[PDB]
Amino acid sequence: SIEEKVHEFESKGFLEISNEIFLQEEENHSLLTQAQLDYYNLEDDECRARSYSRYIKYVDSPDYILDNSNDYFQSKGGKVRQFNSINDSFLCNPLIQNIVRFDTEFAFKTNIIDKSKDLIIGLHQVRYKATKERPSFSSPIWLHKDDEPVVFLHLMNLSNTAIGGDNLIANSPREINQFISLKEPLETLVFGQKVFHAVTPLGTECSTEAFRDILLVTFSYKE
Amino acid sequence: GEFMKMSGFSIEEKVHEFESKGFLEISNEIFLQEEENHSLLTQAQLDYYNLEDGECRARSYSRYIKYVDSPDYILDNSNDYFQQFNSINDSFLCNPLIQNIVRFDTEFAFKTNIIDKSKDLIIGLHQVRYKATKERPSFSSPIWLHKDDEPVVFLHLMNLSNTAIGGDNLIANSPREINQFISLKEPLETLVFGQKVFHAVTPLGTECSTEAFRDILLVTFSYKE
Amino acid sequence: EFMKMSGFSIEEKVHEFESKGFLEISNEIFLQEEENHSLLTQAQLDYYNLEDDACRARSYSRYIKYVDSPDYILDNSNDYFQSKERQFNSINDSFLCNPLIQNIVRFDTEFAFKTNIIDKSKDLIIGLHQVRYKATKERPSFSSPIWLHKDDEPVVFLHLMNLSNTAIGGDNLIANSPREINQFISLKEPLETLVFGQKVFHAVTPLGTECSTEAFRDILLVTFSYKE
Amino acid sequence: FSIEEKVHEFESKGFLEISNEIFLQEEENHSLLTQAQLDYYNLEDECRARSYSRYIKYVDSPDYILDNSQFNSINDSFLCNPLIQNIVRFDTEFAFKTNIIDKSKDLIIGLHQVRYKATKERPSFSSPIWLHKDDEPVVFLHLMNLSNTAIGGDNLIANSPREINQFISLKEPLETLVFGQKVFHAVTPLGTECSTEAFRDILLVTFSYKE
Ligand SMILES: [Fe+3]
Ligand SMILES: [Fe+3]
Ligand SMILES: [Fe+3]
Ligand SMILES: [Fe+3]
Ligand SMILES: [Hg+2]
Ligand SMILES: [Hg+2]
Ligand SMILES: [Hg+2]
Ligand SMILES: [Hg+2]
Ligand SMILES: [Hg+2]
Ligand SMILES: [Hg+2]
Ligand SMILES: [Hg+2]
Repeated sequence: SIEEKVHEFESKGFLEISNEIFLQEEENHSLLTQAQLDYYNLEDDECRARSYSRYIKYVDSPDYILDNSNDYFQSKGGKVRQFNSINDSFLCNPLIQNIVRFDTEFAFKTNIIDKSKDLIIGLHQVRYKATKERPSFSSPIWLHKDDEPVVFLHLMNLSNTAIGGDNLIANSPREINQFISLKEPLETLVFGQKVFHAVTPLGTECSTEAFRDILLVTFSYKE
Repeated sequence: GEFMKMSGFSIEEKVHEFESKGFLEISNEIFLQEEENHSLLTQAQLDYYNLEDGECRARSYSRYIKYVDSPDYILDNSNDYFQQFNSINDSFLCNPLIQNIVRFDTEFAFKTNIIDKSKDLIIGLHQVRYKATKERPSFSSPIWLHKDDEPVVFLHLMNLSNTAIGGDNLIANSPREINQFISLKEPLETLVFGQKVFHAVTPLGTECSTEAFRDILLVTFSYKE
Repeated sequence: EFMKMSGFSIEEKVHEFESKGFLEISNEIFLQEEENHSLLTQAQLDYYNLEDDACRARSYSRYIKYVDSPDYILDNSNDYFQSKERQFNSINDSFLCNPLIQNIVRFDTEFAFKTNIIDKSKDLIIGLHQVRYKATKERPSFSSPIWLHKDDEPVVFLHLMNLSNTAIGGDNLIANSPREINQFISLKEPLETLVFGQKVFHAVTPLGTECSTEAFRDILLVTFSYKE
Repeated sequence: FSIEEKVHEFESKGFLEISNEIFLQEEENHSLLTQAQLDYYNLEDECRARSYSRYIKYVDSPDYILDNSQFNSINDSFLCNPLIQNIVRFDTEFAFKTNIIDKSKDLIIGLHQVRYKATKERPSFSSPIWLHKDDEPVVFLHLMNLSNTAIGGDNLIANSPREINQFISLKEPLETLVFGQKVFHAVTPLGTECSTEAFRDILLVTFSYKE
């Protein structure tokens, strides 16, 4: 069903993917737990804590090469604003490796990404921290497009005290066309640049800290 | 000073916090002290199924004028307002709970430095029913952070479907930051806005196959001219 | 045109219900027309007309299906006898003729008749129970019996009609025996449906609210039992 | 604080709801709660997984001591946790201030670390399943963690087994419920409508007599 799903993404600019596809084997539930626990190890860089690492997919190679460099710049002392690398235990997790393969194989079946070019596969580990006096928000705060032509948003975990963090789709900034709320681990939303998207701020009306753990898998060309 | 015993009206205490912050959350406890307010609330809620309405929301508008002379509320026969919607039904405006909410809002407004008790005031009432569907989210106008034209605005939640998601309120000192996140969930929970801060309400959605609602009542205070 | 039959077969669904004793049904089968959304709103608003009991409010009406007649007639009598528990208000005519309600009843009847549980050689009572559970912070809403049980009728359809956002609880439990809970079902959106047989026990968790206003759970029961 | 009228209310009602604000007065407590919340993934197994550890308070002894005289024992890291020691200290101070706990007999302060695991095909339920009174005259229920996918797990208070009088839903970490034997209570089964496993992580602090 990848053909009709890929075609749907190309026509709409976005696609909802349910988490059941990554939850077929019973062992995946324990692998998910291990991936989820790594988000308590992310070090703080205010509203959110994140880690970044990237793979290189050379044109004819079936393999993924973890770049020793993790510099991120954005289309836009302390100029580079470099981030910590993703823990090895997270990248070696077979569930994480299987997710990126799905993301990579799906990306290659779009007309957006060509298989005759060197691709950078970006992995963004983000933990949004929300507090009663300090809600979490992104930059940009409203509707926007990501630098990378294809982006996968995978929910990893969501505190029961969290409010917000809903995803918006807009063909243009004058009106919202779709409202998607990720609730279960591994629910997935794929973004293209044909539409703007946004994430609603994360809040809590509780005395404890609310969190929203997400994994971004982006696809862009090298140099 | 600390707190009050039993009845904790503390309107002056509330006003000081409102002017100091630019916004204020008010509990529904003050509007639900009489046992018939629960049945009057039900009648007010049922009126939102009569709002008629681009299918994002259904609206009705009416306004009162409070002259400096006496402390009365005069139902204006114009109802003209540019961002012409239907007037609010007579059964809704004569509902004693709606009148008591309006009265509570007016005396709160007059105790601010913003509202001149020596100017003729327009008390606007906006009855809004946001409608949301799985293929159609509902959003406000303006869509994002903004300030309203009226110096003091009361937002009263009237009803919220259990299938509704979103519709959370944001408070921002500037358009680059979110400083406070308030999600009204119980009927008659109130938010008062000043112009010292920006606000917004996130879009309303549903992951369910049925239609979701968010029913609000806005009470605005502005000078006639 | 040439179209495909989707969802699941009613004979297949009946087989699962018979082996399991219970069956969860999605609201999609009752929401195939856009007018159904309008009919749902009218049905939902009727629950604000139910009178208070003398932990909840309810109305009852029933149809009779005689074995030797294709017709279904609205009984003028509405006496409901429940051992260890007189009169009940009848369901408003506008609710019973609401095309969405009629379609639910006809779906339930067609499902009940295709089970081996219902003996087609007896006169049937098709009972309709319109129930609004009301919960407040000082008085949660509980039923009688309060825990696991079997209903008097061999086949019962539970249709969720409405649930206030301030309500907590009201979850459905399935137990093969009173010693263990086997399944947990939470009816969330309207027209979500759960069908019970007498092969298993069931219960509904109490309804509560931590809010200062009244919380509601609007239910429709369609039961199938023998006239005599 | 008010540790006087609250004990009277608990003695009169048979149960009492305590907010988590008293356990989260410092910002260091938030980090300790996370450490205690992370220890529930180490619990070994089924409807639920649990660990048990207890302290002995001798009448002549001036303080309670960890007993080292059946499930696994609670990890030392969880017991070394100052926030966990503060909760137990608060529980003991409250329990001792009641007229239900006899100060002439040796007291057992029991700690039950329980993780309720619920899947779409297997709900999680307590034993006993329905209204009951616990063996111990005073029991403290502390919520430690609750998955966002979880449904149920609501607490019921009943004067008799035929009625529900109070309905309490613990939702945020360290919210607390105290049970006496003057009323019945129960916890509704734990379920999920989601494809993932849902958890309800709890800490019980019970006071019972040695003999
Ligand atoms: Fe983005
Ligand atoms: Fe506004
Ligand atoms: Fe029943
Ligand atoms: Fe117990
Ligand atoms: Hg920020
Ligand atoms: Hg690795
Ligand atoms: Hg809270
Ligand atoms: Hg719209
Ligand atoms: Hg839903
Ligand atoms: Hg509430
Ligand atoms: Hg779910």
